[PDB]
Amino acid sequence: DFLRHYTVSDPRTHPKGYTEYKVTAQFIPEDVKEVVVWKRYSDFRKLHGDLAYTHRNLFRRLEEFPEASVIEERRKGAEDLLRFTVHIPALNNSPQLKEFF
Amino acid sequence: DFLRHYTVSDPRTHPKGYTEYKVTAQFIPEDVKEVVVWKRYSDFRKLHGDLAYTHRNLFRRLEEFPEASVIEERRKGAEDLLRFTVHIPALNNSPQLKEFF
Repeated sequence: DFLRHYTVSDPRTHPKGYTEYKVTAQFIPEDVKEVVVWKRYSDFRKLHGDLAYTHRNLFRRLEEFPEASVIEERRKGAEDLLRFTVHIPALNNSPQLKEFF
Repeated sequence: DFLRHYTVSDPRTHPKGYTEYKVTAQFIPEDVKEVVVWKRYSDFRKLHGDLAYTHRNLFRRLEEFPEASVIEERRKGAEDLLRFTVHIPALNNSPQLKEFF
């Protein structure tokens, strides 16, 4: 099953216009099997939306007794988004995260 | 580890005054190892309080992207309280529940 790590880096400009981000999903001992894809911020928005709806899902019972440096911030944002899904079973085993890769 | 079931029954009046309830914790195949104790409604109130504080404990992060028949009702109430703790790891593995028996 390994352990999951994530790194979003290396922003490249596509000939069509939009910038692309390199997404690295590391499966780690100290030897790692890596899975690399390329995504744009729109896909990150979609994933964020799906996860955010998946997230904040709790409580169903009671108790009772009786200078285009914005791509850097986008990079770090997507990175935080991916890293936030590590220690939550609902997000880590989410089908949207698996279809994402 | 077995599977947990609970039955609160057989209300008896203690010579000192207070009524006592028979609490059966069943550890179940179809053959069950039983653990029986006797409790009063005060202990049930204490347990209920500890569990209720233990319960309703969620959310610590963000997301981001940019005719004294009242003893019957008391019996059923305590029974519901015990049965409610089965399918929750935080309540099932609670030390208050283990000290209770």
